[PDB]
Amino acid sequence: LNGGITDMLTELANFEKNVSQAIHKYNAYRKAASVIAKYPHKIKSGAEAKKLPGVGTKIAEKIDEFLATGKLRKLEKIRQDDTSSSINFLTRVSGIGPSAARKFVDEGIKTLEDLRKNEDKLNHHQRIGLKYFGDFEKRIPREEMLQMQDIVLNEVKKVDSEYIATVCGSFRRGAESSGDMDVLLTHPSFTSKLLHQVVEQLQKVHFITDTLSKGETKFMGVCQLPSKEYPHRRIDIRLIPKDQYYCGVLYFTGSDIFNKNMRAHALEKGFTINKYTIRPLGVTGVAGEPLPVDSEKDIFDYIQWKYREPKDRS
DNA sequence: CCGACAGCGCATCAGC
DNA sequence: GCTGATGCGC
DNA sequence: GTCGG
Ligand SMILES: [Cl-]
Ligand code: NA
Ligand code: NA
Repeated sequence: LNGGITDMLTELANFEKNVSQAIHKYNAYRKAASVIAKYPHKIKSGAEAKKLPGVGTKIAEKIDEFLATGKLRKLEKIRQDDTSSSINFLTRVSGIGPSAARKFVDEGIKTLEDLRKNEDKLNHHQRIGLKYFGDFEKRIPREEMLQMQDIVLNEVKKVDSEYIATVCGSFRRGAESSGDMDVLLTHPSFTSKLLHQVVEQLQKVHFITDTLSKGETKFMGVCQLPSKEYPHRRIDIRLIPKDQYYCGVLYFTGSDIFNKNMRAHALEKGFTINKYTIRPLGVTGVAGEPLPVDSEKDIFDYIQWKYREPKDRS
């Protein structure tokens, strides 16, 4: 219906984020692109789109130019600009943000090949990002996600049967494909080397292949199913305290729209929902001590809601 | 008119 | 050497 | 860039 418009807005969004370094303009374009994508009519004018929440004067004007000419002069110029397009492209490498991309392009390093012959200028993360550039941009079919879950749940329980691990994100919502694997981890001995032992076992059975970052609570790395040959995949593992675990599962399961609606409804019922804890608000707005949570349902019961299945959380 | 627009873990830099 | 800021991803 | 106090 409006794919030409949403691609335009998405392309504008990236350039604001990657080149202009205007993160708020980036989100504004994405928000507009998103609301337009859910609009069930073929937009005929900018004024029509202006009615939608997140679409203001400037975007309405851009849509008018797009509907009348089939293009955007501003975009056409940006696409042909060597500096801007190179900066924009380099940010696709995990570990290279707008700042690093700008530095590289300043030094004549503009392509994937330029990065390869300039390894000395790349940090550890960026080298991993360069190494698996293609693989990281691939989606992960649910069948592989299931096999990945099998390995993670098996090895985690092997380290200690008292661990609790949940694969969250879109996979838990029942998506047929995922961008990465997000694992939440907890243990009864952890409340408000547990993570290391789990990471160590997973790289012992050669599931985890690389490490982007690793601390006491958060691991970010690369993994691969055993074998053609499966592409390397992004995997994160978070160690969360037991009393904050199910607030974490709720949050990291999503979706974003669902979390917003649930947080808003929580306010009207007199509660505030964090990624960590759920707390009651006093008459003056003073938040009290965190409420005891032992499951996802408890959060819904606190704010008088029927437990929503992850499958229905859009 | 003009401030909010999420916030945090980890890696690594800038200053001392 | 340490502390705080910055970049990055999410 | 858009919304809203
Ligand atoms: Cl809190
Ligand atoms: Na609007
Ligand atoms: Na990047």
